[PDB]
Amino acid sequence: IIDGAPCARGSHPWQVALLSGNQLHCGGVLVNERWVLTAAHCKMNEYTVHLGSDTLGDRRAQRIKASKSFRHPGYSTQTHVNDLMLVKLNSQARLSSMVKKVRLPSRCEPPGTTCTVSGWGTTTSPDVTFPSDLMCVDVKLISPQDCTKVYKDLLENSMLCAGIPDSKKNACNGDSGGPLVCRGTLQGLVSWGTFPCGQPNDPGVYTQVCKFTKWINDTMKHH
Repeated sequence: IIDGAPCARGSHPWQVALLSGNQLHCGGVLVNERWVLTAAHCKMNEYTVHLGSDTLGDRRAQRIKASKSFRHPGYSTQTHVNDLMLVKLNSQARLSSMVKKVRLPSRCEPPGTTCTVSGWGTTTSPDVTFPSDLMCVDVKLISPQDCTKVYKDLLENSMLCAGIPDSKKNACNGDSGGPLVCRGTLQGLVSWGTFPCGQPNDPGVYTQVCKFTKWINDTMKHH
């Protein structure tokens, strides 16, 4: 997260981290005891799942191994259309005051609503610096018609843009697949943005979770 703040203790119990080796690779959200909920470009092979949390990474806990994961059938790579993936956990996650399910949206939050994106990505750009503490920033939803003026072609109706005027002031490397989170309610997963991350009037994008809920719970089951 760029131009953010250390997120407030235990206010993100749905937030997870996907690790490889022991390096942070992606963020994610816990939909239930057996599933995350990340971006598709975070595939892997597998996955060590961290929750919860705030700091990577103490004790107490909990690490859980993944092994199985399913990418949305329409995911590109050239474009980042339908950039979401589900990750089946090897064992169940034990819900606590530090570990909870996200509330999936019913409704697509309109442009202009204040939101919160969070993660363990670099806090500077292009210059890498990885925080141990979960990081947090506030951000407004931006209408397709406004966002489109920046990113013409690249946008699809299932992508969502978020940012502030003026900036500067959104997600960055390693935050991919992380939550955003508007009055509720998970509206998106961080998908892509600019490099270097975050100046003034090019938004982040997001994966409108809002438009995949059908696929999401269909895709569980699986088993």
